[PDB]
Amino acid sequence: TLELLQAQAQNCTACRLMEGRTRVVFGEGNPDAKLMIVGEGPGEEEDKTGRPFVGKAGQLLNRILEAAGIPREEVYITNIVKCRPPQNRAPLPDEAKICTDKWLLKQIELIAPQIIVPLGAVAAEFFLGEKVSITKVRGKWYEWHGIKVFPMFHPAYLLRNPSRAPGSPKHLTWLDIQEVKRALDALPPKER
Ligand SMILES: O=c1cc[nH]c(=O)[nH]1
Ligand SMILES: O=c1cc[nH]c(=O)[nH]1
Ligand code: SF4
Repeated sequence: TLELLQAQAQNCTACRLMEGRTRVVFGEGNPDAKLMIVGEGPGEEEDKTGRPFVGKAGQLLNRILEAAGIPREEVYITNIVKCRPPQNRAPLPDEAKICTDKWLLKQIELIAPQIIVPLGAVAAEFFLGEKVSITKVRGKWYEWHGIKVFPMFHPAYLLRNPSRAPGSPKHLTWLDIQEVKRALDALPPKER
């Protein structure tokens, strides 16, 4: 079950990221979510609480979801890696592979989402099967194992580049989340 998997993950020592962590950040939300959001890795506040997207970038994500009319409790949120990399660096290829093989793939199998929104280039690369430019792939529909994939900018990028001008990261993200909401509402019932 997802709950057993979550419990087991708390004791994971599969990669070097276990060395500097405080708490494993497995993921949270609706276990039967139609929409799954996947970020890069935990930040400082996530590492302290064991919860994903609760720091500054997470608060922005909450604003984005609320504005789109998507209740956070109804979606499932996690990341490519479950442990905070040193000084918020991106996870290395071996860390991402080990963590996704051990946890993420099983989470996706159990939750069975119909739409996956990878936030940032690292998460986007995992689902698109190759290294990609987040600015070029964001806001477009792809597919991974029969699941719809819609890459979007990482909220941290929006905080680092907070311009309100037309075509800015924030503006494009608003357009993107509205598209996610539209697609979510048009989804057929899950195959059970
Ligand atoms: O949960 C989180 C928090 C910050 N950054 C991420 O990629 N994920
Ligand atoms: O980028 C965005 C989109 C929606 N709402 C926000 O606060 N920021
Ligand atoms: S990042 Fe993933 S694989 Fe590495 S120790 Fe944490 S839970 Fe295990």
